[PDB]
Amino acid sequence: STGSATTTPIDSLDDAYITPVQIGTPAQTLNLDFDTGSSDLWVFSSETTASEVDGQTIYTPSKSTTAKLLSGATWSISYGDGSSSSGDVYTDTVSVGGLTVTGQAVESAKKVSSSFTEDSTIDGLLGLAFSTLNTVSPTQQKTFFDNAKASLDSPVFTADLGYHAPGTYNFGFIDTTAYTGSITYTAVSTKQGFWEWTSTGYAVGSGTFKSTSIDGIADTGTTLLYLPATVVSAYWAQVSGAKSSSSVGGYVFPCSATLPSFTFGVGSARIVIPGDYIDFGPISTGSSSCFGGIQSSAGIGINIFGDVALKAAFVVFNGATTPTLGFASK
Repeated sequence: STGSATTTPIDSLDDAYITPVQIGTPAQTLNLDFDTGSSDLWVFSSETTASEVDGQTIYTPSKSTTAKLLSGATWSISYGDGSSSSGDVYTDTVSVGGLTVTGQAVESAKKVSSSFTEDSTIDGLLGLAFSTLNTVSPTQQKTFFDNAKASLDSPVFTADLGYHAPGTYNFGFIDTTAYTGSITYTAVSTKQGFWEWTSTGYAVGSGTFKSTSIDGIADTGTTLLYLPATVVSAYWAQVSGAKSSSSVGGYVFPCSATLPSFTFGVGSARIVIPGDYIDFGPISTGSSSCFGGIQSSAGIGINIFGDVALKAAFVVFNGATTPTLGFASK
């Protein structure tokens, strides 16, 4: 089997991407944030604290003839930006782009943090990291991909995120028309439950390539590119007026600047992030100070190849017995 679904930026900055997901019988369609950095599929629901719901579409298990309470199961998750959610669990039929999993754990939110309440466009998250990170207790649950894997034509999914435009998540096949050149594959460590890999280096603009190992995660659920302070400083040093602002919470730059590209290495291959991808616009409405899309990972504890990086590539998440990651230009 295979599945194919369009993923759409939630706003003009590509702060996140939402993909329609069918849950239950009859189908209830919710727009979920596919997150290769976590492993829980959770939704706004009829059980979510009313004051914490603000425009989202909710899942109502009682209206689904295939929903079953997973008795005794609870979940609770916190993300790298400090947001969180928690609740109980149902199993139900979940379909993405034509690919159907029966008995998928659908984690129903009883509580969500303010950042989720404020994102009216995000009805929940669909985790695509390794199932070892799933937070359901006392019986850990599998991701949608993990449940689908054996039925897929090939045990893979691909992320093809657009810049200021829709893109595609495919399950079970590689669309050879969706990228240019070849896909370069690179080793993955699953030891921390992430799609963790080591980039071979970077370049800033037309600068020479610096060969250096950068361990980080491929995370569709993180907006920006978080890299070591040395790398990030080298990038922003090429932008007149750019500075790290503790009050704003990262590097800012004059909105009048033309940003240089940033290249990252995948083995001997190179992915180029155009400068425009690194512009996250005014820090506040009307400001001439703009927020940068490359930020330091110091104090996160891990480097994160988020959407800024991933949207510059066609990315293969290969869930074979020994997982790997593939990157192609597009």
